[PDB]
Amino acid sequence: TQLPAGANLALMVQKVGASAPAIDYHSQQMALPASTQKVITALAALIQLGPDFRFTTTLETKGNVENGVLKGDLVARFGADPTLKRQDIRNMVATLKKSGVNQIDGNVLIDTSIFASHDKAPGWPWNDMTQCFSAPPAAAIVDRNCFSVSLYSAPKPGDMAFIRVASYYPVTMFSQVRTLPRGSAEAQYCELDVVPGDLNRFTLTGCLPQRSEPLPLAFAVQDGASYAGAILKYELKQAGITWSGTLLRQTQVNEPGTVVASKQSAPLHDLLKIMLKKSDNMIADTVFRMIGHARFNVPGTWRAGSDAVRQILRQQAGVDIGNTIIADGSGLSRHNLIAPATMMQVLQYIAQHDNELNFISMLPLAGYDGSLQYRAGLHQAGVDGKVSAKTGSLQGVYNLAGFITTASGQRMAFVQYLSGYAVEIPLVRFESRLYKDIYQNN
Ligand SMILES: *C(=O)[C@@H](NC(=O)COc1ccccc1)[C@@H]1N[C@@H](C(=O)O)C(C)(C)S1
Repeated sequence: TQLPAGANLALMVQKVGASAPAIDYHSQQMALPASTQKVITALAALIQLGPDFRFTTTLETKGNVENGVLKGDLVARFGADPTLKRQDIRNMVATLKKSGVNQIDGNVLIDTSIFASHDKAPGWPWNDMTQCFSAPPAAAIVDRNCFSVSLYSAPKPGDMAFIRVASYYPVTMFSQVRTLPRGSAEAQYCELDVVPGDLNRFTLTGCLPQRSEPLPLAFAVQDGASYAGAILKYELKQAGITWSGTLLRQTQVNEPGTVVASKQSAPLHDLLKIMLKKSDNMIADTVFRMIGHARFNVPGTWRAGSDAVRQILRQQAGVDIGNTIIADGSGLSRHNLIAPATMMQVLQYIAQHDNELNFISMLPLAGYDGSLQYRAGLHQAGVDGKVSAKTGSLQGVYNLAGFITTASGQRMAFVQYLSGYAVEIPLVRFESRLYKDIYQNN
């Protein structure tokens, strides 16, 4: 340990297929897994949904089309596809038009019944909810439910800073930001804040020091259904389709209408690969609630996802996670809690079934891709191209979970759970020593 005063390490290193570990340091102690949770999410997803699962979104008609008039409702059934884009909506609407519908004598329903309850997992800090990495992974996603904004200081200090936003983003921005004389010391404790409101309103408050250039800001959409509905409304109007009713949310499970247009995501194995390479929280969390929906045939919720993942691990993978707490798929939640010894059983299962799962090729390869392209510790250990592992990074948490091929060619699984990390290169020195050790001595 080259580690800062008071950091907490739980570490286990074990040959693939071996029954005893080579390194065992507090391996039974529960810890915050952060994004290494995604290893569990990917395995349960492959087992439950399979590599060829695709998310799907449809436009459905309920009623007869007479003389180009739908006598009934248009239903836009969202399916938690994390990769759905504005263009996909525009294309599905183009297809609707081409099918013969010019007018809807009825309502436009934004159907999110695939999921229920909150779009935010237990244990997610409230303060990060407006940041894109923590965007609520709702059933209705368009362009990752993230949008950007430019904040301009006013030429006269004391005047309102002003917001520029692209006109297509259906959000409502208000500025209550005071522009400060670019020296004086309201600047020290006057915060610049974002305050979300209902229906995708955002108010910027506080102070902004004079700047020559505008401040770029990216925010998370809080109400995906409303956002997706406004985009749909816009695309309908552009395509010349009129309607007499209003846009309504449909949350209760219901029989599908006639599918007039659809979009399916890339295959799940492809999505899980992005997820593990890049640590994509939104893919992990839409997958997570999908798992529960598919296993129990109920609208997907965080609790059903948690129950399902535990059941899948125990029953299909032979891993009893015991008192482990699984709160989400991404590892964002501070309620996730698992011991290296438990994550080790998952890793051993994966290595044993890797020819079936094609799992290890999806993990970041040190020195090549994803989160490990340049991890100084690993590069300096001389283990580039020898480590395939998932990172887990949160405020003062630096985890790694995966596989290393050692100097003798032995594959070893490892779990490094390092937290309570706080500062007044210790990591880099720690990692370069440890992985050089593991590689060289095994
Ligand atoms: C998994 O650990 C995820 N981490 C987060 O969502 C939040 O990450 C941080 C928050 C505060 C301070 C430091 C990190 C995913 N892994 C991250 C990573 O850096 O790879 C991420 C930001 C891409 S999200």
